[PDB]
Amino acid sequence: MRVLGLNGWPRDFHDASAALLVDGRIAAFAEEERFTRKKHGYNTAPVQAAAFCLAQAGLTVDDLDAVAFGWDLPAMYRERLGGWPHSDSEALDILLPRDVFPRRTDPPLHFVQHHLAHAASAYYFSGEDRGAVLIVDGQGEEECVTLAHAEGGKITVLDTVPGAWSLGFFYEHVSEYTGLGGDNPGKLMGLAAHGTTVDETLSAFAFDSDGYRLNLIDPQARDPEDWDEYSVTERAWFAHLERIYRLPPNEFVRRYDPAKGRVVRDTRRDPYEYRDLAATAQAALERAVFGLADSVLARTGERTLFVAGGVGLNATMNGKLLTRSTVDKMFVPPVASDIGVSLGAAAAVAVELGDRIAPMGDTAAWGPEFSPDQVRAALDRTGLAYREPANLEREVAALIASGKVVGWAQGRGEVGPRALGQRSLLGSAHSPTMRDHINLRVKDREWWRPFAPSMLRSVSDQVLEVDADFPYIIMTTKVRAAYAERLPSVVHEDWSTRPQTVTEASNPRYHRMLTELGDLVGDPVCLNTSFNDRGEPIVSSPADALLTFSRLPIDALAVGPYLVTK
Ligand SMILES: Nc1ncnc2c1ncn2[C@@H]1O[C@H](COP(=O)(O)OP(=O)(O)O)[C@@H](O)[C@H]1O
Ligand SMILES: [Fe+2]
Ligand SMILES: [K+]
Repeated sequence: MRVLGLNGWPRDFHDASAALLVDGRIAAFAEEERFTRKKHGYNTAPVQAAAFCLAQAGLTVDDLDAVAFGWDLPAMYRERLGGWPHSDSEALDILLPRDVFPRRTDPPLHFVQHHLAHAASAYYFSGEDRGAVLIVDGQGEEECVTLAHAEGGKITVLDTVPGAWSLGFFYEHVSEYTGLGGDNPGKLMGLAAHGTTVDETLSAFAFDSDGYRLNLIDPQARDPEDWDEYSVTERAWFAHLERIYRLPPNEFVRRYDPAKGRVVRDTRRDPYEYRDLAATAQAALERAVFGLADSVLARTGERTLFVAGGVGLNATMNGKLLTRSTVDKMFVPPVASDIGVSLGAAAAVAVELGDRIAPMGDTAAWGPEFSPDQVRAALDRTGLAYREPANLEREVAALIASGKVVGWAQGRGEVGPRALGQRSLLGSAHSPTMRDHINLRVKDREWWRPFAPSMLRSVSDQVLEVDADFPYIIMTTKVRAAYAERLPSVVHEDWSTRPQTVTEASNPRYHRMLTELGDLVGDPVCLNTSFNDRGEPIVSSPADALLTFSRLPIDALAVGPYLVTK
């Protein structure tokens, strides 16, 4: 079967994406924001992402066996907005506008339950027969947590928790409160490391062996003027935090900066001041999730754990789950946030149709790639001089080894929040100054933010103390003694890191580059941070990369077979 999964709706949505499964395999997969250049893919069908998928696969909607959506959208409309007004054709006309997607007839349209869709994106691509499923996000249609069982093709829901007790929402509001912003929980995760946990209950959570209990909010509490309990949980949390925490909300500040020539946003306080509140929001989250994980594992008698939902992006929480006593094996897909429920809905549908879903295979390079001719066009358009180095990987490794920062734009763009060697900014893992250089001089961002290393899987074994695939930078782990002090820019004081392991299969060109680096600095390890400027998505097109390369003091840009310097 050919199944096009979708996420993103014009009204009140985020992280639109489109994913194409063809006979179990991922033909194409991309996030709308990469094409629009507007962060987060807000309020829209994944028009361009879907456009790209069909084009990649060489298909029209008429070649499609099914279009799947990653929410029970008609059900949300019935429940929260009093009426699902559309016909499956009027639905498809909004999701796949007729002027971009011409069709002889509507394909079958499936709505897949939101958490099932998350669960699908973890299970069917993990490469494991069975396990415990733990879905933890902001909020699907009603629930905010799902504990389910994955066995022989089937996912079976055991229990759920209602939206008012969301831990995604909880985390977000703390994120907002700190001045970090609700749309930057990752930054909060990052800040935590610098904090000191005081009272992990925050005077709200009561923890137990199965999870948590939230006496601050009525669990059946619900918003009349909406279709999720965000605004509800917001008032409750914000009111609570100001009672118990020594600082009031950080407020955002809108002023005209005569140096920028714009009205820019800023925060009244330095968000670093809330590091204690951050350290504590993190600890609360870990403690709640440790309980849920334990619960769903013991009920399924499983020992492989599947995690998905926005909270599954907490690489710090993931790492601690991993080392947990109750966990032997664990899979969290790179697309654990909503961007994944396209892929998830498609999989759930493909499986119903008798398809067999193939494992991701330690890669997420499912977006757009570009011909050397196409790249050449983008360069020739700019009039910059460039080279076609005989051995791009060797020269690229030499630049990195010497402490220069290199823009790396190669192959199919990677899907998800984290760059994985398709669209990366690369630098020395070995440099004691690289971190402050990239954070402060290169990206103009907070000094306290961390960086993640890319290493050959073939030496993962000796660098990290867990001989396991870490393909997505979505799980923290500890480096071994021998490497703790060698990799100053990618290993915390803690000795923890968020690694990407690389295989020759997943990325021949990059694997080849790290290898060359090895011969230069001894370890085939490097710094690997997202390729973009403060307020943009990771770059997608060669034009996208030139543009960004233009306003960053990077040293060189390896885009396609071409090297460009400064
Ligand atoms: N690093 C992180 N740590 C903890 N929570 C996170 C992190 N990244 C994202 N989240 C949570 O993901 C939630 C949203 O999950 P997602 O499934 O993408 O959307 P929705 O809940 O709308 O379906 C947010 O409320 C946010 O708190
Ligand atoms: Fe979700
Ligand atoms: K273990």
